[PDB]
Amino acid sequence: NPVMILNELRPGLKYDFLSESGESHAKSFVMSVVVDGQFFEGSGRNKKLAKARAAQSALAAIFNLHLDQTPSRQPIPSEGLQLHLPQVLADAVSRLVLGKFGDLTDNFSSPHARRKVLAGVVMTTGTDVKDAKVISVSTGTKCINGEYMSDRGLALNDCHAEIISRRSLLRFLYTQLELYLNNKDDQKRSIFQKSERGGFRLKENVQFHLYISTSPCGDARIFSPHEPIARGQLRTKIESGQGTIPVRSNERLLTMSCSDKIARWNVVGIQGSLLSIFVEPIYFSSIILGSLYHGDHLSRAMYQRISNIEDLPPLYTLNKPLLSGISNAEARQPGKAPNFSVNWTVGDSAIEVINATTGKDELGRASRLCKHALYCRWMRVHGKVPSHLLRSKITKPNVYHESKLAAKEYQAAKARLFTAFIKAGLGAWVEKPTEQDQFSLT
Amino acid sequence: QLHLPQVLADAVSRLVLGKFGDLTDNFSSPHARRKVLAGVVMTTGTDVKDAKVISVSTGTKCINGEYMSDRGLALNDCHAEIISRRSLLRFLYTQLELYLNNKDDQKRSIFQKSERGGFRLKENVQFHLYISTSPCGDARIFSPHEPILEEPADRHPNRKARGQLRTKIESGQGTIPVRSNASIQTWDGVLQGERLLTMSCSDKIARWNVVGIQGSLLSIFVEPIYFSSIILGSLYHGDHLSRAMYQRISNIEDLPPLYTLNKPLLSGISNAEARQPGKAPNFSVNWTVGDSAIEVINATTGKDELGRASRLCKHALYCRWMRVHGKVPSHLLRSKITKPNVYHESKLAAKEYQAAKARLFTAFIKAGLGAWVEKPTEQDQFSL
RNA sequence: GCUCGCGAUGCGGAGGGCUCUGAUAGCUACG
Ligand SMILES: O=P(O)(O)O[C@H]1[C@H](OP(=O)(O)O)[C@@H](OP(=O)(O)O)[C@H](OP(=O)(O)O)[C@@H](OP(=O)(O)O)[C@H]1OP(=O)(O)O
Ligand SMILES: O=P(O)(O)O[C@H]1[C@H](OP(=O)(O)O)[C@@H](OP(=O)(O)O)[C@H](OP(=O)(O)O)[C@@H](OP(=O)(O)O)[C@H]1OP(=O)(O)O
Ligand SMILES: [Mg+2]
Ligand SMILES: [Zn+2]
Ligand SMILES: [Zn+2]
Repeated sequence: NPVMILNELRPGLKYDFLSESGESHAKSFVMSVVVDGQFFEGSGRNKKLAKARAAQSALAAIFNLHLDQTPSRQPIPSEGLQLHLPQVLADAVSRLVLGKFGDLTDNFSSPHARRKVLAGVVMTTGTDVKDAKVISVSTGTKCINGEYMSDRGLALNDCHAEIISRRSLLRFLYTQLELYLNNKDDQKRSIFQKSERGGFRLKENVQFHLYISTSPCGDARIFSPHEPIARGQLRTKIESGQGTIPVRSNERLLTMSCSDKIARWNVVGIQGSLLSIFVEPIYFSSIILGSLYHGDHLSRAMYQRISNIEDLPPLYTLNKPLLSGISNAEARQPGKAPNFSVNWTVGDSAIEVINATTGKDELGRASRLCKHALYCRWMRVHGKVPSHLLRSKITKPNVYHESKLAAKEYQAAKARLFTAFIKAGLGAWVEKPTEQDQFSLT
Repeated sequence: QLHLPQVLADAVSRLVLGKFGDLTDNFSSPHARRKVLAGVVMTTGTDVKDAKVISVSTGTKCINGEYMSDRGLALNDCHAEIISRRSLLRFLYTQLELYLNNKDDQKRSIFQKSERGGFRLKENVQFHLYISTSPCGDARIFSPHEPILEEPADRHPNRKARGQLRTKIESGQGTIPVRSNASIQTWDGVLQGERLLTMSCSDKIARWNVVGIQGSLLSIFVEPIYFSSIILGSLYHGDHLSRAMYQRISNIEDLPPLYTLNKPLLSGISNAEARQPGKAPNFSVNWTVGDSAIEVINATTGKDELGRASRLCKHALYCRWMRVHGKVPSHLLRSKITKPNVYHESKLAAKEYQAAKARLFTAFIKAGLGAWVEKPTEQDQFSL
């Protein structure tokens, strides 16, 4: 009992009413108090719970961190307890992504603030709390309906929020690249550097953390949250929808589940193939779950299930980031999922709104985040790049797939990841129709 | 005592009611507080002496999707008639073990060896189902009110919507038809917030009228069992009930032998039950003959107030299935198909029941009545 | 006999907010 333990420890300590959003199948409250001179916070869909979590927050931070059920504890990464406590890092990133979402959604009064899933990327450069900035923000829980896949890179295949956040992260990564390889006055203030091995690398101590308001679909969610206490298969998403099915073993096309995709990023990096031709691989340092966190299942699904992996290409590893949930977890909303996806990256004017079921925008235009637009920015970068900084002999490219193919080493990493999955008995990844990349900027 | 069917109905009504009172110390315990009551009653002879209450249950709710057990430990559906059947299953297992103890005890079982394999019921034993009301979906949705003679019967028997399969839906009112033919559920979807679909009680009883009431696991031992009559405490509409129970799928064909489309007696009672004023309780009570006390389960969690699993969850039933499996002569089995000892797979071992269920789903689909909606599979992937 | 669209009056499981009662338990204050 949070309220009871705190008001038995401390004197009579009443509070006041702060926030009131929605009603019925959607409502939200937030409470704050001052205990021993503090300003703690608590969020919940009814008043008694908002304050109760504010109480457990105040207690854990002030006297000693709360002792809870064990599966709700976070596993520290292979390296890094530097970002203060891991749980405090989670609270920080979560509040940051919520705050920027509030900014983009005219402070939650916009109709797009109704979201079933919220995702975000956060960049940090220094252990001090000030040195932290929200890179991108996104929403979405649906996928392109197979009937509307546009082949020439004009449709978004996957608008689950965490996917959209990674794609905005790439949109930010290219911009930092042009910052470095633009007017060289931008080279001092940049996240990039020429690599100590030939090519491009990130500056030391600049990290990225991933936030999802919930556990990613697929393997990291397949568990009973009210019975914490051997299968890790790959799963594919269901037609234009939330929820995943496992793959058969060794008729419409499937998109891989979000747990599977997060694994892939934990092996071959978040930058993808084209970016690999230029930058050294980049790995998320932490994963923050708004809700539905179970340390065991999350760890299984993110990297542990493919610990049978070997033959790590030069500069690749099985990335084992920090896993953690947030202190004040979100709660389940029964009901249908929106048909839209919201994306925003740092430096952007406004949010962008895509219809998740068509992958083209609310008006019918392709996205600032689809294959075609990303290729054009990649071509911009290939133009003004010194011809010797490239990592493979990517000679002036003509087609999206082939340019992707020039990332021989990235592709080696993909090969060994698929090997790890089949050798583990978890099934065979579902590769997209290859023709979905057979276009140029023509 | 040869009787008009109306006396049979009033009798079973009386019986289930009195048993409920006895368990609730004359309806005075707070566990008497119920909106709906169901019961099973067994007969062995036409005389009133030859009638015994097999089980008693109450309830009007189903589980929150956040609380589904990946280890067979939570009850999905506590509508009363669902729960009463599960109590029947517990008595069924007990009677198997009563036969398999020794031949002085096997004389007093309701089972006997079948001349076709496994066990069969002794002749002159039949089961009757009592619901104090109409079962949700097709038998109820169109007129959930006591009809008055002024208003005869259904003025629109041919609307598309008559006879459709329907689901209960998490945090939603009503029983919904199955749209776009169907949309299978997922585990990580329902966790996200996809509302959990559960087939309606009208549908489930239809299903029991084709594949029998024993489920698949029990089919591995027993021949199929059918309710001989269905008795309604209130809200009885003969045309809708008969449509809902069997007639909507009287197109069913090529069923395994000893499977059939069962058309039980349908009847309401002389003095209908009356509405229970109050909030609907969120809890369900269960009892089988031979039980010490009632069990009280929170329907929205499907576990008991302390958090314990039910003597009725998938897991407890699997355990009773294994106990009987041990004592069964490996040649007395009705299916010799072997399966690893996990709940889902074991059920697959019931090839003939599965065939029947396939014919049931096909009958509904070819009738335009929709496609059955199953739960996410991850809830049957458990062992002991 | 029905289907579909738009209305209209109703019928029939979630969330929230405020009051009433009893009880359990932790705390004070007073005589
Ligand atoms: O964010 P996503 O939608 O998951 O995008 C990825 C990405 O495609 P794009 O880069 O064109 O957006 C992958 O390419 P890389 O990032 O590795 O360069 C691609 O995999 P391949 O290019 O290796 O084919 C994969 O598609 P799939 O894994 O199904 O082939 C595809 O995800 P979707 O196809 O699910 O959109
Ligand atoms: O109607 P209920 O009392 O809820 O239980 C039934 C029963 O499941 P269990 O008896 O295994 O608990 C059916 O299984 P059988 O008796 O036929 O073996 C099962 O159907 P399947 O096992 O054929 O999948 C059905 O589940 P479903 O409705 O998904 O087909 C399930 O009912 P609920 O899922 O509604 O709880
Ligand atoms: Mg099923
Ligand atoms: Zn997803
Ligand atoms: Zn029902």
